[PDB]
Amino acid sequence: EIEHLVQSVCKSYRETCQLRLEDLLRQRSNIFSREEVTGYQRKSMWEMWERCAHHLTEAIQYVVEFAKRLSGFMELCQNDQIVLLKAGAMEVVLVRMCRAYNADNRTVFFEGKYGGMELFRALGCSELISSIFDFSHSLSALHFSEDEIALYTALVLINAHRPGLQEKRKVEQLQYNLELAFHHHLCKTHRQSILAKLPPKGKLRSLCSQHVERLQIFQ
Ligand SMILES: CCN1C(=O)C(C)(C)COc2cc(N(CC(F)(F)F)S(=O)(=O)c3ccc(C)c(C)c3)ccc21
Repeated sequence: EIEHLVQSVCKSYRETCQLRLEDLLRQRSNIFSREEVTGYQRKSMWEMWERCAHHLTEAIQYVVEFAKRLSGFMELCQNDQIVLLKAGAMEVVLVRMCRAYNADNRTVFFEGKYGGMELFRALGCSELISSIFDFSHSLSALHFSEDEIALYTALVLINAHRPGLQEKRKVEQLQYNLELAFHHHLCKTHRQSILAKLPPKGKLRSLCSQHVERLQIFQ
């Protein structure tokens, strides 16, 4: 029952989203003032990474629970669980970020309120921030429903092509169930057209590269 697979993906996503959609949208009005901006800009490059590293660690814990509730994930062998979360958790965080992005004025939700890329100057990788803003922007352009994003993020996480799986047959099968769930849910509702506008897979991996490995220094 593929429909059960959908229903679970959707339910867990609802349960693990970490920030509800209605509060992200209600909070689009609370925008950081120039003094709050400055305030973040004057932090040290250490402090700012400590800070965002915490948040990224928290968000990662939610994705872990998303898979923990994913029907057929816990079936998988412990090794494969770890490989898939290691290689995909961060990619899913970044896709989940597009909910908290507002394309009307190019701001993101960060620590209670909304602001632009200027907020993150103290990280010192303005190129990378501009890229994270771009990517969210073109992702928000799909106007995904909650159900779409749930199924999407599940495929981001269940990819049998990840270097280092033991039971590569068992993941292909889950990946393949999800593909059919997703493609069929899209076609049933005439949303098929969004498949063309999905980011190319390299783009995600690119974006989730070295700048975010080795963050134990910040713990
Ligand atoms: C630059 C470091 N970094 C990243 O590089 C990825 C690819 C994980 C995406 O952006 C991030 C977001 C976050 N955060 C939250 C979380 F947990 F949802 F990820 S966060 O600190 O709240 C945050 C939100 C939005 C932006 C644009 C940035 C730079 C940070 C932390 C680190 C990163």
